[PDB]
Amino acid sequence: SMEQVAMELRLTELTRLLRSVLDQLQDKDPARIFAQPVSLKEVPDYLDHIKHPMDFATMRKRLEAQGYKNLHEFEEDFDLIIDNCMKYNARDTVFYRAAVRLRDQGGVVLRQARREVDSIG
Repeated sequence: SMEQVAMELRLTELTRLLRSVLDQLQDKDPARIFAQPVSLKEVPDYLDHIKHPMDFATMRKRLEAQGYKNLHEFEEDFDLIIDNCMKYNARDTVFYRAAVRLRDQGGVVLRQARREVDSIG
């Protein structure tokens, strides 16, 4: 149906916007602390601590399968990256401080992305 096609064009346009949001978010992580999943080989207890691991590469895989239906979903995943790190790591660590900085800087990007998703529909 043409209705299905038009919904598909909307998903694709969201996907394009979310890809640019994602690159912008990731540039706020120049150390690449959140680039890849936490290794179970190197933190074998990780899943006893964190129930829903997230990282930028896993978000990117989801994105390219057009697996985000709206911005809320994408923000949930971004928030998990931050929130996992701030629980697993202590305040005085490079990991925790990198999360704080990503959150603060990413907040600006998301503030305007929410306007762009509303605005362009």
